[PDB]
Amino acid sequence: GSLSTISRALTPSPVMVLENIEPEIVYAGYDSSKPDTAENLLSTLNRLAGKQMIQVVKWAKVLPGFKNLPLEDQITLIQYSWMSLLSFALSWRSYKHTNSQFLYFAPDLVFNEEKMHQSAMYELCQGMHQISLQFVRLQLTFEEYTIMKVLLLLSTIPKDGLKSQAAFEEMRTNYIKELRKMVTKGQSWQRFYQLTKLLDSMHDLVSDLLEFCFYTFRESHALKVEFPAMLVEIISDQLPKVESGNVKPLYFHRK
Ligand SMILES: O=C1COc2ccc(/C(Cc3ccccc3)=N/n3cnnc3S)cc2N1
Ligand SMILES: O=C1COc2ccc(C3=Nn4cnnc4S[C@H]3c3ccccc3)cc2N1
Ligand SMILES: [K+]
Repeated sequence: GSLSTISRALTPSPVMVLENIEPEIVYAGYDSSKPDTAENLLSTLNRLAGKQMIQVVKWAKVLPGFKNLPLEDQITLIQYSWMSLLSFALSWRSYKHTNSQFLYFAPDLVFNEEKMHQSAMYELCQGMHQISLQFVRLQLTFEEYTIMKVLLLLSTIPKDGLKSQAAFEEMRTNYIKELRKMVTKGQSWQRFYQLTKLLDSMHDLVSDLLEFCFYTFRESHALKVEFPAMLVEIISDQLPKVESGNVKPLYFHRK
């Protein structure tokens, strides 16, 4: 049941709320009895991504501030950041559970180098792994991770803007302020800078991952790669928007 009377009386901070609303563990439903072909591994990754995206929507709904954005913008933001959010969480799990030795997609799906090759994504996996290694270098904290994940949700917008741009900017700025406050709680700027540089670098990796995903999607029949309905909707809609130059990454330390 609800314990809202106690929860409200505890007056949780936004960071406490972020910890509270973190999605629980999602299993890939990996079947180790089936061949580790690219078609099977990518289909499994896509199934996992679809399941994670269901949880992303649930999470976003209870994210402080997100309710202030119109429905169209809520959808746009979830759609435009899907790969970023999942990739960032992937590096987090990899860091937390394996000290960034492996790619921890799920408890039942942990990639070593062999799986990276088998998935047809070796080089892109290595790019992902670089983020995981940055988490070790920085000793990223969970608090930092949770705020950064919100910033990723708020990192990619239409070139011509959102329906309610000012409301979006207010929310994004509020989370930037949360990050600043968190890093400060003699190298505060340095930390803020490193974390925000890392956020910027997510755009570099994610745009590659999306191009690859779009290619796989276009070739999905030939490659025998399955996509769940959630991803079909996301990808089919975003694909021409990205390709026409209408998707705008937001950067801290670039134009
Ligand atoms: O990480 C990376 C680096 O860049 C790539 C470029 C092309 C392919 C593929 C493989 C691939 C296999 C299955 C799904 C998606 C890509 N190209 N391709 C095209 N037709 N057969 C093959 S194989 C795979 C990668 N992986
Ligand atoms: O068919 C395809 C090929 O293009 C993709 C690219 C990235 C992912 C991902 N799927 N995914 C599933 N669970 N978390 C994630 S994040 C991300 C990803 C990021 C780095 C390496 C591998 C996959 C999935 C696909 N599906
Ligand atoms: K900028």
